[PDB]
Amino acid sequence: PSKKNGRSGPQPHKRWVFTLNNPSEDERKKIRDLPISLFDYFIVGEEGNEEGRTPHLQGFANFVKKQTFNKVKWYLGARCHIEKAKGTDQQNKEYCSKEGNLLMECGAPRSQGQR
Repeated sequence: PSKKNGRSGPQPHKRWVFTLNNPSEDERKKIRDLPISLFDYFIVGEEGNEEGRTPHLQGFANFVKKQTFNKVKWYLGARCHIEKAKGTDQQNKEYCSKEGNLLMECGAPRSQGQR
């Protein structure tokens, strides 16, 4: 299996989020047991405040380096849906905490800069 990568259309970034429905103890443990040094910022939150329904995983991780969607799947796995994050450090940190339940708290408050 050979694949070609470059800078066409979508490009790699230092910010990627992950979301999976009805997360298992194994999957949640894997991501929660991930290398903190690998991501300057790591924030995971659990969302499950509805009886009769299963829990859901929702968190954000800032890649210390530049990685692509397909590549990032090497850690976040294909099982869990990943997407590009947007906003400031508080926007991402608060967004994950919006669930009211924290699954993992590590890394530093990575914010954007441009002005």
